[PDB]
Amino acid sequence: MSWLPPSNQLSPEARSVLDRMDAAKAPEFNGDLVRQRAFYQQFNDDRLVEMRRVFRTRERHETLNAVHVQVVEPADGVSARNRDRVLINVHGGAFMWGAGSGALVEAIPIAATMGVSVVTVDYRLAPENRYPAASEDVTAVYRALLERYPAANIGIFGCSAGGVITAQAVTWIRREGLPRPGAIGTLCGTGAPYSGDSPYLAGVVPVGPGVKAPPLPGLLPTAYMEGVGADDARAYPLTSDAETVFMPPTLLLAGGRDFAVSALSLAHRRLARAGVDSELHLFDGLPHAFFVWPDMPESLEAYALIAGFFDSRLGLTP
Amino acid sequence: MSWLPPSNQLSPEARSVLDRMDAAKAPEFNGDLVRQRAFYQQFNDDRLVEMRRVFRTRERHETLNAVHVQVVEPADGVSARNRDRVLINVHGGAFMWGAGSGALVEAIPIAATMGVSVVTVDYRLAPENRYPAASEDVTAVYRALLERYPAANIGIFGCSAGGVITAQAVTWIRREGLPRPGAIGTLCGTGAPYSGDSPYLAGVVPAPPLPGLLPTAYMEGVGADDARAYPLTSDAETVFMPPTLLLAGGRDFAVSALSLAHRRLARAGVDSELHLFDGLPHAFFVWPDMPESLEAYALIAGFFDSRLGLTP
Ligand SMILES: [Cl-]
Ligand SMILES: [Mg+2]
Ligand SMILES: [Mg+2]
Repeated sequence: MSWLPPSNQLSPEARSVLDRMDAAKAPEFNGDLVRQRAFYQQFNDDRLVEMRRVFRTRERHETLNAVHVQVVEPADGVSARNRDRVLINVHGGAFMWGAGSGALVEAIPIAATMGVSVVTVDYRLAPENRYPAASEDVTAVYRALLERYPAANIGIFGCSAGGVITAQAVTWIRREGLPRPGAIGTLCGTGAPYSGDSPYLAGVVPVGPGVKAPPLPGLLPTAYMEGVGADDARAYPLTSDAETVFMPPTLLLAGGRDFAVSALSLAHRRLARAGVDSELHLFDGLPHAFFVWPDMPESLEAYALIAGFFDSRLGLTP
Repeated sequence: MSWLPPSNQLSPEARSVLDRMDAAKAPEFNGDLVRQRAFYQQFNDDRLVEMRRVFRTRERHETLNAVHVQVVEPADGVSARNRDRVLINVHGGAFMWGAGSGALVEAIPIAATMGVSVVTVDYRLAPENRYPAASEDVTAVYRALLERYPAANIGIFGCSAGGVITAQAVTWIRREGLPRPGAIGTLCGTGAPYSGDSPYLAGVVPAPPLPGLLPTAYMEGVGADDARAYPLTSDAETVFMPPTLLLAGGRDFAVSALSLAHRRLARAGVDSELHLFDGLPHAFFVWPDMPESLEAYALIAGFFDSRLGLTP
């Protein structure tokens, strides 16, 4: 928030990115979905230009069990170590955009940094489609990849809305009776509402002098989730002791100034108490989804933590 | 943070503790160290009463290599799980107080929750003593414990100033040529200055830049370059750290330093774990009357239970 100086931990590069992130903030769209989607198409294309400058990858289109995916590989080839591994990426974009370039923006840095194949899923978006459409889509992709890869060697990750869907996909996979994935990354978001202090600090809910700050909702406000109960453990698994016990090893990663931080710190407590192997990282001073901007050492550092989590937690053998 | 509601994650018991914490806040002492020490003696005696009502432990005084300790155990004895393990506690208290009751306030909940022997160190305090006096004292106790316990089965933990001294003791043990401890807990502080956003949000600053050193008399005249004094800022010292638990309240001025320490340990390939308790301040877990404190004690116990060895 505005009274503070930039975190004194940030690289000069990051301080530059923060100025541009603030300057690049969306105008009010007033329900004009077409104008909103155009804005974020340009945003995602802009970050993809930055990704392609830093990383060397090759992308193919594929269809797996009637779901459209992009398969992103390092241009140098997958490492020997990762021959029998694969990651599924679930893009962010507020459950309403991010298809195509936003999906590549999340898949490219991980494919290149880990030296692994990343299958980024073109799941059904809101407002046209509702929960559990995205869960069904990611589970269909997962089901296809089990023909080629052991469950223990498959990771699933996503940023923001993609972190929410990654957690929801886990429960849908269990509902289908499939073996659970080897590990997941619930980045800047998980299967829980936003809670705690961080939504107030990040300015998602206004606070200050003369302001009667309201309580926070116990549901994600997106149309994708409208009408889904708090008590649906498959929709909100990190609030459910039962679905939390069944989670695979989980990475939770956020910027320090991300409205998601308080929810992820509580989710990590719950996973620890449930006996699940989880890891939490916070990058002080950085906002929600900071690692879609690759021109700072902090983003490369995040890609290394994501790669290192999967490299440690996923199985290797065919 | 006056414009914020209490974190909606907190138990009703925690919301009560928040009000008790505010009632218990120190007045301005204007550098009168005697009045300050008297206030914190009373503070620590008050938390000790709370600890004694919640947990059943026995405390013994011992001397190990000329350093005074209290040995804190569950009243009916250490668990079979922990027969070949011991923790060293290093108390907080701004490097100037916390001796005796402060030390028991950190040792009792962990001894009782884990079912383990906790040896809490009566280290030399500022301003009478300066760095590296406390590192020397903790290392002397560690040296004595190696007579009975494998290095891999010894943990060291402390809160606030004690978390700082824990990290500094690690480097001192290495300087002495001893085997490194099995695991440490750098709770609400580590071998690094307070940095990042959290000191501003916690309101321990009104904005100006932050210091690159710890401002305490204990550290006066120690350089930033002393990697033994500030190991979590040194790439070299960080690689040699043992498995580390970092834990703080979400509103603690230590949060940002610990998140960076955790990133540094991960990059260095050290096993580390971070937990943050949304809505709680610095050293929250000296107040045992809330589920969140019991939960913190269980994370501390779980970390040492997973990372310490079991061989005799
Ligand atoms: Cl962690
Ligand atoms: Mg663990
Ligand atoms: Mg690790």
